[PDB]
Amino acid sequence: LDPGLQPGQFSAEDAGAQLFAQSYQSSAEQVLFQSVAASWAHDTNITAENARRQEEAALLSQEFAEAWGQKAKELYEPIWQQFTDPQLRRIIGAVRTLGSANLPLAKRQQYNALLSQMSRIYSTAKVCLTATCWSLDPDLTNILASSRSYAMLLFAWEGWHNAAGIPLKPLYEDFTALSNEAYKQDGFTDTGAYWRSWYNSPTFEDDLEHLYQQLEPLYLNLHAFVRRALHRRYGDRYINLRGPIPAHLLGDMWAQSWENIYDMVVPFPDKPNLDVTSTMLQQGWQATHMFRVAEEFFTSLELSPMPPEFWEGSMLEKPADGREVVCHASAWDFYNRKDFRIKQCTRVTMDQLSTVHHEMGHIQYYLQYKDLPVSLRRGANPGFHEAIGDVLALSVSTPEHLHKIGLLDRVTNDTESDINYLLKMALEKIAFLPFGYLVDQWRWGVFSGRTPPSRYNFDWWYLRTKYQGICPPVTRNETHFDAGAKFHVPNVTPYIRYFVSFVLQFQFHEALCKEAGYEGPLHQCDIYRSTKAGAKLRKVLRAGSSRPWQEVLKDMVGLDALDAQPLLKYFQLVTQWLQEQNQQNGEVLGWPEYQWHPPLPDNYPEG
Ligand SMILES: *[C@@H]1O[C@H](CO[C@@H]2O[C@@H](C)[C@@H](O)[C@@H](O)[C@@H]2O)[C@@H](O[C@@H]2O[C@H](CO)[C@@H](O[C@@H]3O[C@H](CO)[C@@H](O)[C@H](O)[C@@H]3O)[C@H](O)[C@H]2NC(C)=O)[C@H](O)[C@H]1NC(C)=O
Ligand SMILES: *[C@@H]1O[C@H](CO)[C@@H](O[C@@H]2O[C@H](CO)[C@@H](O)[C@H](O)[C@H]2NC(C)=O)[C@H](O)[C@H]1NC(C)=O
Ligand SMILES: *[C@@H]1O[C@H](CO[C@@H]2O[C@@H](C)[C@@H](O)[C@@H](O)[C@@H]2O)[C@@H](O)[C@H](O)[C@H]1NC(C)=O
Ligand SMILES: [Cl-]
Ligand SMILES: [Zn+2]
Repeated sequence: LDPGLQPGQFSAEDAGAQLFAQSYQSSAEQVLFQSVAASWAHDTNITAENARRQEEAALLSQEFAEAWGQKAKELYEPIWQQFTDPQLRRIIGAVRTLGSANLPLAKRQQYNALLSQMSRIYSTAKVCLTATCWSLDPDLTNILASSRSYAMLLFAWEGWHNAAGIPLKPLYEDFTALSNEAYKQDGFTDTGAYWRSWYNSPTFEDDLEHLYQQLEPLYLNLHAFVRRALHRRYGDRYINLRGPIPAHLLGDMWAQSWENIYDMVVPFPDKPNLDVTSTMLQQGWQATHMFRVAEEFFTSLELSPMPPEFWEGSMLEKPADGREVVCHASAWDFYNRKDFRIKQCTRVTMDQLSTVHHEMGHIQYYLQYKDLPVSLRRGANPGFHEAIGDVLALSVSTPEHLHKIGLLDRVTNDTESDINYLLKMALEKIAFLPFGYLVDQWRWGVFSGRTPPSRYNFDWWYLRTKYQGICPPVTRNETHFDAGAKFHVPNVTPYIRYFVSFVLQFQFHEALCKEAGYEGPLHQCDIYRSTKAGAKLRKVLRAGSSRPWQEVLKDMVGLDALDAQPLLKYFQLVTQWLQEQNQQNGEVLGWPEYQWHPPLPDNYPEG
């Protein structure tokens, strides 16, 4: 480690800690910067040489983290939590958790290579037929969204899960062991315990479970209604009205968001078409327009535009020069207070317009907290960070807002139109809840050792069936590693943040709508051009992780905890309607034929 980046001496106390943090701050931006830059260079241009560079950057960050980490424990370990500066306790607390820097050098290098190899396998996996092969984004994504051929959907789903998952398994095993080894030396029972610790809530798992109990009935009713809609198309051979839904028929590779099957489930087809995808295509929207339209929503609230550096640096379309890139949409803080970028393989659809807003929310958080100490440039918790963009997208998706921006010609305010909208939103927001909840239940079990490698897939499918009421459309065994075919697993990104976000965003939406002086039904609120709403959101964004999330939440919404009531209020009309409709249709809620799997198509896969 360069002498300029090494820690000096400091008194064994608060006053020494404060100069220690400022000295860290000075060195850390360079170290954070070089790490992020090397990761950017790799993820926008996946090559062996860019991986080597990213690994060397990662070693340097570990060197840095070890030096500054061990210094913190030399001086403070027996006394550190009693500092009177709460921001400084947070800075120190982060600094003294070494993580992968606890590993001896040989194991660090092993750990870094595993992350690099897992990333490459996920983002370069292909399904081949012929010499021609399909990538996840856009080819397989488009098949899952637009094919209504059972066999074609099956080919794409099976191909992807087999291509990505199978080779990932042995690496994921080794990564899990090393990660646990690392975090155990910080005093955590396992890596999952460290990940949950970010919410600073001793009742976190019980609180999540209590939220899910309130939300599950909404999901079961949506599920049953959608299952009926699918049965009407695919027939009795491939849909069991008392069984789990085949996991490939819901519009999405992970069955995590169901908005692509909206045309099959829309209650009142004769009302205005609320999926504006076909209008975006007819009007010739491109990625550029989508990012500018999203930006202009943020500036309408008197939040910040995207700086020149964002526009010059960002990757907003998949490269047409054939390069391998990480297509999974992401938002980048380079930790130099100037460079902020999005990397998205943007496609021209309504849900991608929502995703643009999501990623731009991350960026806005970065812009607003850029002058805080680098350890406090985080969301109040990770769920806050995931919620910001989704909150704006809630306003954007309203038929009134879509009309304002030229995407929906007809205006209507009737009960049928409200049901259509709320159903469309339920396919996006309610359908996700079980998946948002289950992914880290799986991963927490892997980290704790409750789920060894011998049960990776068995336990994944247990949770997929238990929560989502889906089944794999072909047989799986423990050679398959279906968890690994979801980005966040091989890319080691925690998932419970998204469950938290999906509840939180309705709390935020309710609070901002009220601050805006809106007095109508919550699901028709649009905060566009509300400078008052913008000011309230800005307070949250400027806090970063400087204060406990419970206090930030309380200032924003009047409550110091996650609460499902705003979400339930938003959806109330369609919750009631789906319940009535399922009862009238004689549906079974749930999937009591839990063992059921669909048969193979007659000629699969030669067709
Ligand atoms: C779509 O239509 C709804 C329903 O409007 C109501 O019912 C219709 C059939 C007609 O009879 C309307 O005349 C009637 O308002 C609109 O929702 C309603 O919005 C109004 C105006 O913001 C709300 O009234 C306010 O209520 C608060 C107290 O909650 C008062 O302090 C205010 O002074 C004001 O009177 C009304 O509560 C609300 N009703 C419901 C059931 O939510 C909605 O605004 C409209 N949407 C659009 C986009 O036009
Ligand atoms: C993709 O990454 C490779 C490196 O792995 C880049 O190729 C290098 O380009 C730089 C100029 O920026 C030269 O100094 C090197 O001689 C090149 N190395 C090799 C091995 O060819 C390439 O420029 C990157 N592509 C893009 C579009 O940025
Ligand atoms: C796991 O499954 C692998 C391939 O899938 C199988 O092939 C299709 C045609 C059906 O037979 C389906 O039921 C199977 O899933 C096998 O190559 C492999 O032997 C199995 N793995 C182990 C460890 O036994
Ligand atoms: Cl998280
Ligand atoms: Zn995100």
